[PDB]
Amino acid sequence: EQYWRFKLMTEGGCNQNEATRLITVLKRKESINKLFENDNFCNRLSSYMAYGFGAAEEWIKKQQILSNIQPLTPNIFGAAITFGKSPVVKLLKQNAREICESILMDEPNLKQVEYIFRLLALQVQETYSGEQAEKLYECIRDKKPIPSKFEEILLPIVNRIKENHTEILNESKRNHLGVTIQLNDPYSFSTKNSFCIWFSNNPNSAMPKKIKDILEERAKQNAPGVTKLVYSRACLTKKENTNFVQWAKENGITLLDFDELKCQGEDLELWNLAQAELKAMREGKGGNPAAASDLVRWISGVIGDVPIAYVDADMPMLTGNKSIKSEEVYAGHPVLLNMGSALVKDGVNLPMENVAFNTDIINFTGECKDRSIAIKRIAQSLIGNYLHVTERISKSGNPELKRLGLMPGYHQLLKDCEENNNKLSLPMLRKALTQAHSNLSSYVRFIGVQRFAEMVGAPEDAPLFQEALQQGNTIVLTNALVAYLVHGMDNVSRLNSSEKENLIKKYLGTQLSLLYKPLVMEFSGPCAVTREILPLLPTGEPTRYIENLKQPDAQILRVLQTHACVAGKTNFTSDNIPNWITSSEEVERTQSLGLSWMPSEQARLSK
Ligand SMILES: O=c1ccn([C@@H]2O[C@H](COP(=O)(O)OP(=O)(O)O[C@H]3O[C@H](CO)[C@@H](O)[C@H](O)[C@H]3O)[C@@H](O)[C@H]2O)c(=O)[nH]1
Repeated sequence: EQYWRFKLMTEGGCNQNEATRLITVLKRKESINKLFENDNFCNRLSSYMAYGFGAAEEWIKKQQILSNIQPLTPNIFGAAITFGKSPVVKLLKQNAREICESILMDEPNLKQVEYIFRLLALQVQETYSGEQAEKLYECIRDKKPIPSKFEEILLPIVNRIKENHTEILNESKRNHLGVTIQLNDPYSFSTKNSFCIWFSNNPNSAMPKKIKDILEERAKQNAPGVTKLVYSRACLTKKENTNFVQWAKENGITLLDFDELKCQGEDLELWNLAQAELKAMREGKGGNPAAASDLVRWISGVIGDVPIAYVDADMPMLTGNKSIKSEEVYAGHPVLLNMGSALVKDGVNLPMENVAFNTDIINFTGECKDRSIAIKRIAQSLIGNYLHVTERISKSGNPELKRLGLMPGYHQLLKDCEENNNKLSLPMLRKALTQAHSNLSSYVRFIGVQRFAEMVGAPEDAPLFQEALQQGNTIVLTNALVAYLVHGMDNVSRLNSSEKENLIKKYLGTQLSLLYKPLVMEFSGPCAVTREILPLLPTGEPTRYIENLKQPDAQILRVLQTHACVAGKTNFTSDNIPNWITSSEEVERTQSLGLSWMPSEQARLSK
């Protein structure tokens, strides 16, 4: 969402408050971003904007479907893109072309020129301030010649843009998890050693047969390499543990009962947190076995000392002719996460590159000081999130956690804890939310009636729902919600109790899932790991995919792609995140999909 406001303020006639303002109302119809990839909403939105914000917000209201817009019938940047016959527009453009030729491997293409041109324009608009900048904006919009010494203010700017795309990132820009990403790939890895984790929520069945069949194949295919499986004795019955222990012995699987591990330092903090989840899972008090696996992943005694890849228990592999024959590979970092990128079109510019991180495959090198640094860096992040639950939720950039902070049920929960001198733990939060969503009244009481009003499509009935809530008029809540579900309340007068009740159970389950997911993933999972990696990213200008850079290792995304991820370093094949530089439409794998640790699928994993 970073890039939205820029466009609005640079092409859509917004300013600060209406630029934000728009988005706060532009999303009430997620995914603003289709609109922005064409500039046709922004052209129209600027025409309306010219007659005030109300004129624009009224047009988005009465509009049938957005992105369905077709033309009708001191903004130095933006003025620079409107009408480049102006002498200075022409001079930056030529420089862009020169820049491209000294930075690329082939004949620069339109979008590649547009990218470097807008880079010049925004830089020149940042180098100018005051009246002379007002002058320049007037000069470009009255198309007269380049002022004296404009080509000397422009040289340091051009040399910076050029240097940024030709000089290899220095080691300060390649610090990943406290370890420099080195371009000579000194760290060695195994394509055969692997471990996975499985904590069963069913004491009579240690692991599903389908997953068991997968590890049998993994252990068979990975020749004499280790195929380790981490589990918990305390989650099984004696009978089932003995069954499990023999199945692994019979299939060349190295079992590791993490309950017997004696740990020090962060290892012990992760171990205790993990046992706490499992104990809460066992006691039906909000624990999650995937959260357990997220933390156990990073325990040094669990990983082991020889190079080894973590993989999700159900991960498949390219065994066959087109696998990797060599047992050893190399990369530039001790801990390799799974990575990829999605390309977002940006009209006449180059598409933005959005990197994705995942922990479904983590390739570890052998024991060494560096791998220990990067591991400790992750374990500390995850342990911190568990120690400061409310603080992380409060600061979270996740949409569902922001809304959780505004919920009155959440505030009540906190009040209980602080008044009861208890700290809000993750399992407690998860448990509370689950109970809250077990019925519509508790649900509506937890989220504000305001919240319930906007979601159900009638913000003005918020006071009404409050009264129906206060006096047990739970009929209006049912119909208000069902009415928003099945379009209109004429149709809800054709449902009886049974069919209406089943509709509200589905809805409530879906709402609970939206919060649950991030209450595992943002604390111990891949989103929590992602948050620890983001500082390594620029934060200034977006990352565009440059295709023929003479020195590709000047862009941080190309350094990760080549030197610090598992791509091309394992036989395991994951589709949980896109491959590198995957097209936006190609990421439509998402259309053809509840995971095994979400409350529904975990409900059934035992029952
Ligand atoms: O009953 C269970 C269910 C899950 N798991 C663990 O959770 C992992 C992921 O299960 P999966 O069903 O594949 O869910 P995903 O959504 O694919 O999981 C993502 O989200 C999880 C929680 O953040 C992470 O731990 C995973 O690595 C990440 O791939 C498994 O491999 C196990 O290690 C258990 O241990 N017991």
